[PDB]
Amino acid sequence: MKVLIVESEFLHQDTWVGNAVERLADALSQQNVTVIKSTSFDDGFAILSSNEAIDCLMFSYQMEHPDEHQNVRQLIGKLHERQQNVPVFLLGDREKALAAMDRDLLELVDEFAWILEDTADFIAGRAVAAMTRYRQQLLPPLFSALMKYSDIHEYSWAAPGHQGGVGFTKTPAGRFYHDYYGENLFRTDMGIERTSLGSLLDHTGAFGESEKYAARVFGADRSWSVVVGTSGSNRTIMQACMTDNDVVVVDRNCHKSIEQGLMLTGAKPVYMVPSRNRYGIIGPIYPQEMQPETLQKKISESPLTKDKAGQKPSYCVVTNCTYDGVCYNAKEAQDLLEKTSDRLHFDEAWYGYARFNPIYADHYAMRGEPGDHNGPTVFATHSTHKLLNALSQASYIHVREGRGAINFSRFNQAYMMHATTSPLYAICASNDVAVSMMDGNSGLSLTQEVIDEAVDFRQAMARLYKEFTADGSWFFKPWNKEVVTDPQTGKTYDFADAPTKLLTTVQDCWVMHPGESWHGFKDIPDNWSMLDPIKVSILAPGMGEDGELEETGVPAALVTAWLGRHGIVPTRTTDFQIMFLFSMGVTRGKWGTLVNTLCSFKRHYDANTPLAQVMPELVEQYPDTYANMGIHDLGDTMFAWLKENNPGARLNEAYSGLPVAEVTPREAYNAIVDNNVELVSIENLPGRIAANSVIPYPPGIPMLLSGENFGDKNSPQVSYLRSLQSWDHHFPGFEHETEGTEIIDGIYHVMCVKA
Amino acid sequence: MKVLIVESEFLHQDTWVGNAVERLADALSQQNVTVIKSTSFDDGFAILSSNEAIDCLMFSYQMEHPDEHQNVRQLIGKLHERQQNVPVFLLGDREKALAAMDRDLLELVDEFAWILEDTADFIAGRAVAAMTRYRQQLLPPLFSALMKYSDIHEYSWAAPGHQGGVGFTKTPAGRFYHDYYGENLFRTDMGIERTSLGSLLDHTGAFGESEKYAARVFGADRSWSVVVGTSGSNRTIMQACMTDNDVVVVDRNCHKSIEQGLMLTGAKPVYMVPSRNRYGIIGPIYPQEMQPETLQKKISESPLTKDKAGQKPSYCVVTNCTYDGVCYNAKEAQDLLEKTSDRLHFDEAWYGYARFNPIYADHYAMRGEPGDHNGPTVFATHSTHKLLNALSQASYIHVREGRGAINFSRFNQAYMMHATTSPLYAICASNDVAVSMMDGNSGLSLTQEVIDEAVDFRQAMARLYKEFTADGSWFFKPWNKEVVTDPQTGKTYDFADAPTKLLTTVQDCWVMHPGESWHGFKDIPDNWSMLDPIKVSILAPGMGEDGELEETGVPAALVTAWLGRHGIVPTRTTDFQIMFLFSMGVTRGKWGTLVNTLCSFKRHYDANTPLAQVMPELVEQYPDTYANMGIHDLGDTMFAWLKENNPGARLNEAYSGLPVAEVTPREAYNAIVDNNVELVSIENLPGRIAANSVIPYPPGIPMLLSGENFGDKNSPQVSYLRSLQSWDHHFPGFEHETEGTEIIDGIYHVMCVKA
Amino acid sequence: MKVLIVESEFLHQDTWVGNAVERLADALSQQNVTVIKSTSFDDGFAILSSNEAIDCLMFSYQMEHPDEHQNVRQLIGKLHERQQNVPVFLLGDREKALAAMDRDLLELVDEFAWILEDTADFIAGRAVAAMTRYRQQLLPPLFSALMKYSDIHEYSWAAPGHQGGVGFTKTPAGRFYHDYYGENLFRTD
Amino acid sequence: MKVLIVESEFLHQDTWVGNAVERLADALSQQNVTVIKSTSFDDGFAILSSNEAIDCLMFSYQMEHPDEHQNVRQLIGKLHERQQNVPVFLLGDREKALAAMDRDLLELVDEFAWILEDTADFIAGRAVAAMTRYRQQLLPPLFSALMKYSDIHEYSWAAPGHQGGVGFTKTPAGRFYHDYYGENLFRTD
Ligand SMILES: *Cc1c(COP(=O)(O)O)cnc(C)c1O
Ligand SMILES: *Cc1c(COP(=O)(O)O)cnc(C)c1O
Repeated sequence: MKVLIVESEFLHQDTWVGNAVERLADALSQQNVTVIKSTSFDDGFAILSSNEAIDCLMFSYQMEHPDEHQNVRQLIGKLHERQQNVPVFLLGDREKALAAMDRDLLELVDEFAWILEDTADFIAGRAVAAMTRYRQQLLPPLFSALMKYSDIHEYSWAAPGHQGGVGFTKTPAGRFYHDYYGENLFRTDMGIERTSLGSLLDHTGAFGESEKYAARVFGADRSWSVVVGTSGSNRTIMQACMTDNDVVVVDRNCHKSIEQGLMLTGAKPVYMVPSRNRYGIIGPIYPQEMQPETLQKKISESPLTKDKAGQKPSYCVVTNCTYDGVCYNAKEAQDLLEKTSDRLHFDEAWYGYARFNPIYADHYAMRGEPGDHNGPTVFATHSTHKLLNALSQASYIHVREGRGAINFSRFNQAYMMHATTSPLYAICASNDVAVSMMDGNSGLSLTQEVIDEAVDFRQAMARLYKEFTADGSWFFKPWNKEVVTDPQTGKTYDFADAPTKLLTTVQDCWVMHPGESWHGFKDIPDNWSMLDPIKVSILAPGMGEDGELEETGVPAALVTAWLGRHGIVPTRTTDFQIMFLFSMGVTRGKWGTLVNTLCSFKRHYDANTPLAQVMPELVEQYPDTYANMGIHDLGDTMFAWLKENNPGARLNEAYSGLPVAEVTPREAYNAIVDNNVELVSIENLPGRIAANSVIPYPPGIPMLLSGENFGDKNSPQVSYLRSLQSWDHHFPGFEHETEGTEIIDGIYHVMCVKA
Repeated sequence: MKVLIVESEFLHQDTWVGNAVERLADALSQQNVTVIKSTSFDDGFAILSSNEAIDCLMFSYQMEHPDEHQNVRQLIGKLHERQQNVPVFLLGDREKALAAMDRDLLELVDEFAWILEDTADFIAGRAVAAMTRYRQQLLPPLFSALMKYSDIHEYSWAAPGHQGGVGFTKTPAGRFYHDYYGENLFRTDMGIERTSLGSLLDHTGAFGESEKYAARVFGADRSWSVVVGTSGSNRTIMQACMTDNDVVVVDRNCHKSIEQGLMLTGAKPVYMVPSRNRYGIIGPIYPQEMQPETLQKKISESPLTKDKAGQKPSYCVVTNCTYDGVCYNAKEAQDLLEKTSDRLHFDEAWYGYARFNPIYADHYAMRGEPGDHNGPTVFATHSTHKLLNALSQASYIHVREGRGAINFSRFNQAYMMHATTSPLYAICASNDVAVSMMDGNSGLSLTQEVIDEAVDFRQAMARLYKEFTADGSWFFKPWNKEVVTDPQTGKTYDFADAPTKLLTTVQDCWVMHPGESWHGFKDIPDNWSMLDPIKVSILAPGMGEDGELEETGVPAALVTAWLGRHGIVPTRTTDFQIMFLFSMGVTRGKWGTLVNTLCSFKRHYDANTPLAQVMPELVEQYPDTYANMGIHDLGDTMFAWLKENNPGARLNEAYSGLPVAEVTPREAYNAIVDNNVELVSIENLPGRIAANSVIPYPPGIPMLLSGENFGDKNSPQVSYLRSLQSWDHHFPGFEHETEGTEIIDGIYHVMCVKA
Repeated sequence: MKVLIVESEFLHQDTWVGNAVERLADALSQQNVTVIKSTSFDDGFAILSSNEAIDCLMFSYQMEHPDEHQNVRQLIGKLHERQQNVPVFLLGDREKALAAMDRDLLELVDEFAWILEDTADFIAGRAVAAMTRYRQQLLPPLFSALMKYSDIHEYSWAAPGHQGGVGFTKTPAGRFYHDYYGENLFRTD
Repeated sequence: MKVLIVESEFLHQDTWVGNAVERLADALSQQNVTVIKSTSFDDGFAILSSNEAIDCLMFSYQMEHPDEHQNVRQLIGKLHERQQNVPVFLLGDREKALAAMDRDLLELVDEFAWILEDTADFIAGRAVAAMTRYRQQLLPPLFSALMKYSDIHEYSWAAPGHQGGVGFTKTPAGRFYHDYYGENLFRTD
């Protein structure tokens, strides 16, 4: 038990107050309470801004000057952001406190202690009971149950065989490994223990309680806890939603696990094509692609769906937000899509936090409270380890029940289908805690901080870009709205000059309006998508606002390599874009290290520092290519290549018309099983059918899926692979990653169904 | 760093040796080495029989008396059981040690230190160097890489969002959680870090190195580390092996994950029927059920496979060992089954340790050294968390490549289909450590200890049974051979009287020989199956050797409940059988607690203690049923029920002939997706196609799989459910579990396909 | 939690036995268990004839001499006169103990620890478990229930007015009175 | 690892700044970092004029008075004369530091810590990480490699015969000589 005691600076002159507080702190030590003593409200505010966990706040209070009243409000306000239920003791004057007694006081203060008129032991006893009560309600229901149960549980005569870790201790390596992870991970790793705890696969007991909690917090009718990631989540939903008799509508921006659902169900796919901009960033699917008549036509025209014309699609999937933080107006999206399908699945894997900050209002599935069952059935999936706080593999299926709803009995057969009979309860616990953190005041507080940090980073870089540009020198710039408007005044600000409170709280600062050139999504309708403040792309010069390469530029590839030599690995990297991921796990000011490294890159680029000094692992690993070359020399050679080969346009061509779907993904998968596939060299790809998906980076969405034909000898899909290969060949050490290829002696191969 | 120094008691009279060793110990302390000082070989033996991890052993050695020579061999032999590579320093006499110089001496001793002729610092220095060498080779490849890499890794700008656990610390619940688990779990929870570690899904870098190590240790051509249990391992293998064009042969004793594979692939199944015994325990599939013409016939006559007569099945699976510890002679099983199928899948989920003890020789898939590809392709699956040492969800697919082998490019598409793109590296790390523990001497030592403990518990029980029997009183008895043979003599023993070294090392003692009535598997051929010593079933009295209930009996359900009140949970409980799982995690002598609790049961049973005293929770909850009864009263009532209802006969009838397969399990699963299913009450079950599998406990194997008909009015399956249901109604608190049922107001229901 | 460990004098010549028991006593102390060490059966007898309440008896046992077999019977018999359900640990030799295995041995011994073949921590953990189970069953049902309920009970807005003794503390006489009788009297009232 | 922390005399009135810096000091100690605490720029200037090697400099900064701006330029300029790549942490005010953000600020400051809004452990971890990176680039190529290699090196079976100095210790005169010059001279031979 930790108590924070703030002595008000407005009473230091009344020394007897200090004496009385010391007597109380003494009484608290005697009962084994850890006592933190603060001598000003400001010291207290700062302690409460740290991650210091306390069980009780006590404070003294003169109650005369207006500045103190405010200090009190601020203090208890700060406490209650992330420590919402902590009990507050006023160590006050009876007369003054009772004169001031009203709803506002009681909102602030939970317990009253007349410091100059009571016994220290009495107050301390009351403080211990309050702290006990607080601690008893602190932990979420699954984590709490697992913990309690493991204190009584007999680890013998059942699996797991290690028996709360004892197995590992039996060899030195096992023992070292055991002590490195500590016992509690092993103690809470118990097998199915029902009447005690319940079952994950049955959704009973404390596992059930945890799922109900999750639903209340995330605004779903029902939530399913998953230990196989959003991979297992997506496989589950799709198993439950479609058979090989069904037509389905699939976002071309879909995860591998969406394709896996196709392969596992045998369903008949039609694809919604997303936009893109000059940076190779994938934008939203436009409203036009979601119109019921657009969908009807795709179905009628497609070789996979023709013979099922006019059949109602059983499932529809959209990825929201995208990898680069394009967030759809899901409320608008639902309206169009539900005119086609009764089952809507928004794959929100990177986006579980959205509900808990007003800035995302309307741009996610679980808006407001659930309960209105008139409308379609909606699934949202979260990888809670992505941008909530949880262990890898932790995941949720969130469900709003509507038309075409699927009851527990039916859906749980799909759940079990993709589950394990022996789940690791450490994962489930982290999933339970993930929810706790978003519950009440803290959900807002945690999300606001990520937004705040990302914005400070964004403004800093806008400011620096502006500064450098006035000296006729180049710099990186953030990818976000350039000119912003305060909606109360009518006042306009460039991004750098904007009040940060406007940027961090007003949605309109992020909305992609038509006519704004920054987003680069040509003819996007208004009020359709926004940019997530926390997905911060940074743009190296080289791409012009018209969508053509400039006379000079700085290739991100070289910047990403420089960054890496400092541990820093951006999540994504195009030709000029570099995306940095801000989360609830980031600490304040940490972005300052990004700036420092981008500045040091700039200083070396301009000095043209020999690669032997700045990138020695590159130079000694490829002596011939990079000897006698500086960093600017390499930027230059890399930019020449971009100019000569126009990969951006190659890209766009490869993504404009979908390749012809010859067979379904399942059918194409089955070719593998039938040993009826072979590795085809790049130059032989035209006319061959992909045995697996092909996902180039960039744009990091599928170019082909399994079962699609590469096309004729004029194939843009094959030619885009040609350019990636060429870049790889010309700049060793800077190779692209393409999912679904095999490189043989530097030559690209894809697995294809036999002739 | 830890040194054990054993001062030979044959030199205590030479007090200068003591002085010289103490000068060494001091010098070691100055180099920050922890020194454990032992003053006899016996003390040293004891220390080395604990889980104490030492980095160096040093000992003095008079080298005159045969007893000391023996003590030395015993000491070093003991060290090297579980601490095989620990350096051994002889603190010796130069002249005597060098006169003794031969290969036997150099096998015992790594380093020679002339303790009365050297400087203590020089010896300390060489000891520190040796200990460093030992510690640098100690850890398996992946755990080591993860550990090293987390020390330098940048947790920012990368998912997972918590960044080495930092995110959790920001709310008080989340901090409690973080600190309960400790930071290292979170610090090794990194996302794909490609050039540093490699990838699980790509099988590269440290991950691939770990799999090659696992394959070497486990005798495979190749291993696949899995983070989704054997559930996921199984789905992978089947996904790789079959389409809806294939016939497949399936052990009717199959895990839910096998059915899942059938439902995911759409393949056409035919079943091999396992034997069974008077106790309700499932036995092995007899060789006749695996004969080429037997299977060819099964196919010919099956509704699901009729029109695919004379197709080679593309896969065949057998569960080995069974839940209760029945192990197949996999050598002979393979010989038969390879005549039908080129792919053999042995599901060894409960059986990962078998290769590392001679007692199991020939009764597991990965026998001797891999290399010969003139044979079938064989898969073995291990749930490494089950009876190896590993966190839940950790699993391996071990493969021997033969005819019909699936290469890497093909198999890995099946791998990913069932994977997650975000694996918890904690799980992987424990899978790497499970391998380490089984590598070399320690594999033998660990598995031998489990066998030794289980045999001690068995022998104690056999003795007690014999003693109580001789006294005209009843007792529990172990389910194992009655009479045993020393094959080196021909001498004969009661299990109870047999030398334990015979029972713990000689396989013939566990073999189920034709005619032997202990096992109960009528007309089983010789050299076909054995019992695993470590799966200990205890048998309560009541079932006669002729397979008919006796005149009295103690129902096991009563015993299981009494064990609950002491926090002992058997993994399996039938009518008269109680199974206790022994593993590498159990500590020595722990079985004694089982004997104490079973004894106290007997004591209360014979005294007919009021249920109010000994089962108060039960009396509290159903006061009307268990009012004014003793424990013996209730056992009598339960036994009367068994006599009247004869559940064993119903079990046997329900398992004699397979239910008719109307549709494949996939086709049936699809009926759920179409909303074409309903909850059907017990009496309306005849005529109905089951939409999910039904697994009653006992015998704990599917009575029906998805798509099978319950049968006509006479249906034995339905009558079996009836008596399960009847038991429950008669004995509230002792309810059976049945997977795939729903119980509504006490009436069993099963989801079936609509008529 | 309190353990009495009795080292058989029939084994003082085997110094490694005392070494292994020392590591066990150390491991128990690390778990906040009070350890009483006794170096002979007679000493153990005398301790057990005092009003000394213990939660576990551990003893070593050569199992060779009839005089020792008798000492063991006498020691555990004494334990169980007034401390009937105190769990008993044989810190034993595996082979000799398992050879002697029968109903008489089991009335003497609840738990087996192969003192020369096991990790001290493992044995210590099993003793703590057994001692916890012992203490949970120790107290008769009303006293036990009063004790438990007082630890979670709200002494306010309820008679008696003294409220777990607080009322008495308000004058020096009442306060002297309160401290003299102690809080538990007032708290169970 | 040695950190110098300069507490600007311009903030001594804001006593809460001092409290927060103390929490950071203690967090740094707990990570076994040596903390030199300086309570004025002038004291800071002097320490940096001595031959004191530090792996990180942290300072507070009110950012109002022209005298302080100069103090900061002078302290950091001094640091970087002879300790050029020492990481500098500003223990600063977010609003003010970020209103002042520009190339000039970035030449002075490598790392930003909002001292009144952050956890002491998060800042200490970031400091340790920066000091680790500094030490790894600190030494020149050959002395670095010699130093590293001598640690893993087998002195035996080749020349010099002294084998990292052990030879010298075998007579009293040689051992005197050996301990006089210390072992590293011989180990790098
Ligand atoms: C990562 C991701 C998934 C898969 O989640 P895992 O938790 O990695 O299995 C599914 N959909 C999207 C959009 C993702 O980004
Ligand atoms: C438990 C088990 C499985 C499934 O393994 P999990 O690790 O629980 O996914 C598969 N087959 C058998 C025989 C099993 O016992």
